[PDB]
Amino acid sequence: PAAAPGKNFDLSHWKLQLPDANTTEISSANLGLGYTSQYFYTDTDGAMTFWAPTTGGTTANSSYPRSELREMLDPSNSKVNWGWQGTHTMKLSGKTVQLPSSGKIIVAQINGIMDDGTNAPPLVKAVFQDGQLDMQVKQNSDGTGSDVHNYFTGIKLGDLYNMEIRVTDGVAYVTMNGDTRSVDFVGKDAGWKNLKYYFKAGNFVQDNTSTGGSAIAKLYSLSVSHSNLEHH
Ligand SMILES: O=C(O)C1=CC(O)[C@H](O)[C@H](O[C@H]2[C@H](O)[C@H](O)[C@H](O[C@H]3[C@H](O)[C@H](O)[C@H](O[C@H]4[C@H](O)[C@H](O)[C@H](O)O[C@H]4C(=O)O)O[C@@H]3C(=O)O)O[C@H]2C(=O)O)O1
Repeated sequence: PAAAPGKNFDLSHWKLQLPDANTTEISSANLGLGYTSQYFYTDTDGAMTFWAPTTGGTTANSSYPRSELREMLDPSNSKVNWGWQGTHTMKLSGKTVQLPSSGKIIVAQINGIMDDGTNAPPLVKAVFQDGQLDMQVKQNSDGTGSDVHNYFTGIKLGDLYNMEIRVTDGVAYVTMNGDTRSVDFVGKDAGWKNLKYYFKAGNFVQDNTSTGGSAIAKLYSLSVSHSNLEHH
């Protein structure tokens, strides 16, 4: 059989959040020891693959189920996260294979979090629909209001995509297939300076209906880097 995703990808700085009844989380170490299930597996094309049904368990402050990685700077402490200053970059390649009845899933994020671990709004959501990825960047740190939309069209269900999400000094740069857009979020709302952040990647299903079906998203490559000095 294929190597489990964490015995292939280096997942030593991710934990996995699942859509089972209990919304089980799989630790970095357990991922590295080969955790795999119906929700999380290496497919025949080598992809780390995330499956979640619309009927799945959901986290405390979301109505939607996920099979999704959550960045862990410290694999044993989810309260260790990064800030608006410096350069913080996630790069991935992936594809969305199957959608729920709503036709929408979220395949990558930056989630906000308070210093003490308390939940906060997402800053960036990569929303996939058949034919369109919308890289949404939240305007208000307090979670009110709406998002700035960044549309990348022509990306079909089953198409391989290359993505980057980068924060440098409170500006978000969102890229699909070499097309980069930028949103100055700290410039818009200084309150973002008060929040911390972490990356997410996987399958956050924007459908919780009993008859909604399920979704599958895939990752072929994945990297996160944090730096205090970037070179030309
Ligand atoms: O624009 C929006 O606000 C956005 C659009 C959506 O369609 C969707 O509702 C989205 O959801 C956000 C929101 O912030 C929501 O509260 C939730 O946050 C999660 C978060 O991603 C993460 O999983 C967090 O994990 C916590 C939690 O205590 C878990 O039980 C576990 O122990 O891990 C913790 C940790 O690692 O910090 O849970 C949050 C939660 O639901 O409490 O999802 C957001 C998102 O995924 O974008 O809002």
